[PDB]
Amino acid sequence: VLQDVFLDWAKKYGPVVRVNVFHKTSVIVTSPESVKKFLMSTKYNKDSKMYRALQTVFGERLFGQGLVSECNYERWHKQRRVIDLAFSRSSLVSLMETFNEKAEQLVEILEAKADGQTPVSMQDMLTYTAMDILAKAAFGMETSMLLGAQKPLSQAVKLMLEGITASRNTLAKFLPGKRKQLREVRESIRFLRQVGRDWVQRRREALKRGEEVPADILTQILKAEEGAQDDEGLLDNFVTFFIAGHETSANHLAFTVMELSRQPEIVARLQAEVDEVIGSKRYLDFEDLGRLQYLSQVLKESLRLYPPAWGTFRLLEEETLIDGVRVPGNTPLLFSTYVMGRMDTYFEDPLTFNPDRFGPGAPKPRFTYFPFSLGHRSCIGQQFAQMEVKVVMAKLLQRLEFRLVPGQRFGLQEQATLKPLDPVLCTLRPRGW
Ligand code: HEM
Ligand SMILES: CC(C)CCC[C@@H](C)[C@H]1CC[C@H]2[C@@H]3CC=C4C[C@@H](OS(=O)(=O)O)CC[C@]4(C)[C@H]3CC[C@]12C
Repeated sequence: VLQDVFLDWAKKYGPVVRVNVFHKTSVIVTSPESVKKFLMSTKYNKDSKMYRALQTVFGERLFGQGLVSECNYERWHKQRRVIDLAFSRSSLVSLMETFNEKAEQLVEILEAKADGQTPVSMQDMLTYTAMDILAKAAFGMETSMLLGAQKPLSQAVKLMLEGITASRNTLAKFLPGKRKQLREVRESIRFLRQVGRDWVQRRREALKRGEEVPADILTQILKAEEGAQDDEGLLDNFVTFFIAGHETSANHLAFTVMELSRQPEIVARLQAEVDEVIGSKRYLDFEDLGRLQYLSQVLKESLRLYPPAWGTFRLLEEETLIDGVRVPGNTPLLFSTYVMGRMDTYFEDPLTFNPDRFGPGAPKPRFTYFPFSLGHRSCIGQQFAQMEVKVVMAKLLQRLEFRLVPGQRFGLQEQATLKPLDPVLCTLRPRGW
């Protein structure tokens, strides 16, 4: 686990460490003051030379110049301003029905298997859940993965994210069947962009027949592409949203369930809170979410130890002194919430999963914790995701208990994002016996 090697190095060699595992020499920077300086100013922008790995994968255009991978400030800001409209408080409030719907479908599907005996991959079920939410919420589409459909589509995502991590030259070293990987990954990326054309087409047709579709992310990514010569920019945003809008939430759900399977005390307390704030309501209202304070803590603590988005890069344009170390200009700086969250200098007993760290009255972590990143390039979807995941967790806590199958490991793996090494295979029982 490469991130653990970074952690080791940050601990042993200081807040600024030169690394060589990527195609360009980079430096990992782990003091909270440098985080503040570089992430909190629009003077510092993403390094396009690192972001090319998302832009294009094995030669095949993927994220392109969409909202995540465009690094130029002006070009980024023009699109960010348009797309922000799909994330207003009212927009998000109007997604509650979709969150509630898909979370309820997941729960019923799990309860149907809850005989303490049938193994279910919670990683897969949570990815199906997150994908059906995103497709419906952002694009008006029903993927129905919870109901067994669109398997090829989640496959294609897995292949291409594997591809991104595999592209690392120091890792993309010397094995034989790198040829098959290339074709499968290229083919997956083309598949996904074609899905995109189909879905955009659907929307365009609806509009031509005079339907009034409520404005969603799709509306705004179309709006951001008005004067375009072709649809490539549009499809870059489709891919951006499709992936960024479900993969990280699915990873974060899967980590949280995996970790809770060994935290019976925390679980009991989550269950009490659920019963208390939502009782036996079937659906959550938006006001309910704010009261799931303890669940909120658990989710936060889950992101400290297990941040799916584990790093971000900024271009250091000119030679500069950083925590005492001279860093050459034109150097990619890596900031890692994964690393900092596991340093005992920033967190006491860092490997202990302790939700009280985010308890009320506790001081907020100060530039040592950023699972949605910070500053102008922080996650546009943070509130959407925090809503989404509390809805899913609250529903599960209300109705089900999980036992991890013996032999399942607690480890992580990097496939672009971090996610559980194992599929979080569980057996399930209805809550209470
Ligand atoms: C728990 C889930 C999520 C986590 C941990 C997460 C994390 C973050 C982080 C750390 C970045 C990267 C910034 C970089 O390259 O350094 C990112 C940006 C972004 N995320 Fe999220 N994200 C999540 C959910 C979502 C959701 C639900 C959506 C969309 C509905 C979304 C959309 C995006 C987009 C479009 C960007 C690029 C924003 C910009 O640069 O203006 N994310 N996110
Ligand atoms: C887009 C959404 C899902 C958020 C993604 C957030 C993380 C997971 C992204 C942001 C920055 C991304 C990388 C950029 C650049 C690289 C270099 C590349 O190796 S290299 O040989 O091409 O230098 C390996 C993948 C890696 C580390 C990335 C993994 C994935 C990465 C950390």
